[PDB]
Amino acid sequence: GKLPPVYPVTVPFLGHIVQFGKNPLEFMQRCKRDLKSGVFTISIGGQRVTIVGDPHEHSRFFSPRNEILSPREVYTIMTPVFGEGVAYAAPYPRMREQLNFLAEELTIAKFQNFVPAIQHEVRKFMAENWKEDEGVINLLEDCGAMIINTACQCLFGEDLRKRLNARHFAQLLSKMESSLIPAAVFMPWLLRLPLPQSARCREARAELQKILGEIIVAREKSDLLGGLLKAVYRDGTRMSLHEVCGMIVAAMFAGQHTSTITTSWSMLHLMHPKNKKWLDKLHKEIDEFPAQLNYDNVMDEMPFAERCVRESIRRDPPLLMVMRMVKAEVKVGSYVVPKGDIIACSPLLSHHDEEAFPNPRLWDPERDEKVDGAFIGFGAGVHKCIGQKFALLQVKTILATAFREYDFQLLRDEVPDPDYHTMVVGPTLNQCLVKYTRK
Amino acid sequence: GKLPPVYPVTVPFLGHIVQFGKNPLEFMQRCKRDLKSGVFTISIGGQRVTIVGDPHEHSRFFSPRNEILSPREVYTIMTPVFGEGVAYAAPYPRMREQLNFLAEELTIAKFQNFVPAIQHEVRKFMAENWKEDEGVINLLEDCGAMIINTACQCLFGEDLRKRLNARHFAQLLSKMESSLIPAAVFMPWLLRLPLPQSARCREARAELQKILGEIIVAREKSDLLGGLLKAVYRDGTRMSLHEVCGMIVAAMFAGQHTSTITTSWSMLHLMHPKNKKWLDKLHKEIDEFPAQLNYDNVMDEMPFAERCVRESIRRDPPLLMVMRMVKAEVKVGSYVVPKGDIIACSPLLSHHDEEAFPNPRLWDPERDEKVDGAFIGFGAGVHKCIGQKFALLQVKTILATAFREYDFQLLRDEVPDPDYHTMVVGPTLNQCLVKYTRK
Ligand SMILES: Cc1ccc(Cl)cc1N1CCN(c2ccc(C(=O)N[C@H](Cc3c[nH]c4ccccc34)C(=O)Nc3ccncc3)c(F)c2)CC1
Ligand SMILES: Cc1ccc(Cl)cc1N1CCN(c2ccc(C(=O)N[C@H](Cc3c[nH]c4ccccc34)C(=O)Nc3ccncc3)c(F)c2)CC1
Ligand code: HEM
Ligand code: HEM
Repeated sequence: GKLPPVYPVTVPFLGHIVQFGKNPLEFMQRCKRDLKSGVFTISIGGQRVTIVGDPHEHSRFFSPRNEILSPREVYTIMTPVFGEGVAYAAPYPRMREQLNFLAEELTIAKFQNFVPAIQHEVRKFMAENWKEDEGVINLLEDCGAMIINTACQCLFGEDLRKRLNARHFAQLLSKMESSLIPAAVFMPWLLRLPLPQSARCREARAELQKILGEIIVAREKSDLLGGLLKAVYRDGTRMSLHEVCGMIVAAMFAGQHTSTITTSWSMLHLMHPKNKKWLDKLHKEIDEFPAQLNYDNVMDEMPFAERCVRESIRRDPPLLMVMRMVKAEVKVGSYVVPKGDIIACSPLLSHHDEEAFPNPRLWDPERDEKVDGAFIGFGAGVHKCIGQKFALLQVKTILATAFREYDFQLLRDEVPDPDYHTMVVGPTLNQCLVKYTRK
Repeated sequence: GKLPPVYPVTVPFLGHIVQFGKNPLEFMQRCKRDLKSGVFTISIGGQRVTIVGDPHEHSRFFSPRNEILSPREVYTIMTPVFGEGVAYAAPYPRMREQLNFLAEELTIAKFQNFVPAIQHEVRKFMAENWKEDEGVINLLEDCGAMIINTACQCLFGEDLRKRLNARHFAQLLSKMESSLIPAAVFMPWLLRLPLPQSARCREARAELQKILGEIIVAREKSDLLGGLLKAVYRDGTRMSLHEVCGMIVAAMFAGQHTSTITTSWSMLHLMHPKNKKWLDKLHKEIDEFPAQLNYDNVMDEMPFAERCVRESIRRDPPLLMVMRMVKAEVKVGSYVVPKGDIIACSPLLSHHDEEAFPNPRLWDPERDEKVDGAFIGFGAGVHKCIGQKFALLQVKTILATAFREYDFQLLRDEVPDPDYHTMVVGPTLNQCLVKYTRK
């Protein structure tokens, strides 16, 4: 029945956000140490944020359903991006069905042809941008382009890509991102006020929706769009085109940076001299494969590539925190978290806990969690990442294709520092220069 | 450049509405006479209402497009009934397309099978409610039920009627009507405020929309619904189900009372002793026909029934006024009507003008307008009634079927007085008792 200890209220407005941008790990470790507790509370903009910082308590955070811990209220910022009535802006039961419908479309049973479609786009991109025997590139910009290109080949039909290509898509998604006020998570009063950038992203989304309508009419005269319009709710009705447009935008938005960042970190580690052992170990795994790879190879026959990916996400999780609004009080350890808190779990913090991942700064693909449930890079339980399998697939295929055909050398002594200022954390951009060399 | 004369401002709030409910014709005639002008203005709730009361000026009222005289703003009351984004609540160009799409569905080319489907429902209703050799009924209640029953057979598919029958439909439409504040036409400030009855009609419409969704999914696994979902806008997109649900509700709403009232008046006149000449004349026309009538009979071979219907609408038009918001000043006669007026034309007033219809109180199906364009019972120009042909069809078929098989006697000396208190004016309810006699 104890309230968690409270790191007492600071004066600068949203001042803890500045600390989360500079040294989030060290900050949350200091709170843990100095309050002598794995569960503690900070105040951000008058909003109590209770951080669950002990991996043994993960199940208490990820288990409860929306009737008790709800993410809807924390992601009010995305409502102009995905649309009213879509995903988290929808009532709990319609929301639940919508997410499941998108998940049905990203199950491993749907990746027939994805590996080739991906390998083809990767090969295309390397042909168009990495022409020389040798050259310098920014790995992070380049993986980004590969991720959106590959996503579009796998997911969109030939007629859709003709009308709206991957470069126009990345732009829309990048423009929408830039309209967000990530700190408004702690300023719900602000989101009740008219914002002009909200209307602009609504107008942009309307134009995309008009394009998807024109295509459906044309088709009516199997890809992601076509799959979602086949969906039937339990009440026997279909998703509206509005709702479908919305879920497509959520799909793409989610993956743009996280998968980019994950591909990039994984490559940055593999190419580093200090990790020649793992690179040789990856080559022993993938040199076995035919040129034109297949679903079976990447999915079923790449366990060690998967580890390299996992540990990159372990060491440098792209989403630093996972958050809910407590709609009814919840037990955590010896504490009770009261109604109205934001309750948060931190993959960064739990991935750097010395008990769960001894020597946490060391990238080591052959480690395993010493605390069961501690790895939460793709979340857990009810709200577990539904794109995990696609993202792994994309990223593994890109790793194999790229490393089979080129070597890479980082143009700096140590692996990039993560840059924590951004919504999705990745390696610092101007530290990602890389020399490539065709084999 | 003259402003029309202004009937100067009265004090009781919305007090002229009370006069429009008791003696609208006499009131507008007094304004015309006493201001010595066919074009004059009254003030209702601070809103200037400029009435165009000379049939020679009809073209100046009905010709201009929405960029100049707009009905959207006057029918803000219907937005909870038909939905946001639907009909008049839609932007002028989408609105224009929507109305046309409904009109495409009610062209004479679509009435294959309508005459039988109608005659079958009429025969059914007479079998179930007029069983005796002789009995008493309220004609107005009974035509009402026939109009909605027939409409549903003609317009809805077998699978739709199974799931939502004509009695549940009439109820929904009657509940929605009863949520309206017809005087809020002159109280636009009121419609900007939350009204609880607005939410209730939105909830009821959602339930209808869910039903139409369930059916489309079932079908996907030719009637009005099916026709509208085939529609393609100029930009190559489809109407949403929301929009389609809305237009169906507008379709049905429009016809419930107007067609009922028109059938009822026409019968009330025909059955009256004073009009035996016209009844015999109708019989000479329809006794020629086979029992199971057809499209060709009613459409192509009933000119005199049509006249009887027209003159009933001439004498007692169901919609007393037609209205627009002046969005840019317009010339009318020697006057100019300024931006921001409601400009109105009155079928009642123009149908009772002695120059246009000499001896206007006399029902006489063999008269013709002495002023070209004076008959406006179904409007004119751009906003001409798009259900006119269906309504005539329904009403003619009901007249033939009913009069071939029964005689009728009104249980009172004179034809009913119209009751002007209602939104759609018809004959006074408790004056419509009628004795029927099977032939
Ligand atoms: C500073 C701080 C201190 C303490 C605490 Cl408890 C919290 C904070 N932050 C709260 C605000 N932050 C962020 C950071 C990143 C995001 C973010 O990129 N979202 C997008 C859009 C999105 C939000 N939901 C979703 C659910 C499904 C799909 C997309 C979204 C995103 O692609 N997500 C993402 C991607 C992939 N699979 C899951 C989620 C943010 F919405 C707030 C960081 C700091
Ligand atoms: C007292 C007064 C004095 C002076 C002046 Cl200028 C005006 C007024 N009135 C203004 C308010 N009144 C009314 C009377 C009746 C209606 C009415 O039943 N509408 C329904 C719903 C509706 C409105 N638009 C439509 C357009 C298309 C389809 C439906 C609607 C109606 O089925 N329509 C109707 C039926 C058939 N085909 C055309 C219109 C009203 F909406 C206000 C009368 C007095
Ligand atoms: C490396 C790539 C990705 C990472 C690291 C990642 C990480 C996560 C995490 C941590 C969560 C849990 C958040 C929480 O509990 O609040 C999550 C949820 C989610 N992710 Fe991702 N994600 C990735 C890619 C994707 C992709 C490609 C999609 C594409 C659709 C996606 C869609 C989602 C959705 C919908 C959820 C929420 C499910 C729900 O709330 O029911 N993610 N992701
Ligand atoms: C006796 C039956 C009917 C009468 C007397 C009648 C009368 C009228 C009148 C006078 C107008 C013109 C209003 C104006 O200019 O503002 C009109 C318009 C209209 N009526 Fe009717 N109507 C009847 C039946 C129907 C039916 C069955 C429908 C079914 C859909 C319908 C739909 C409409 C529509 C949509 C318009 C407006 C068109 C536009 O604004 O573009 N009406 N009607």
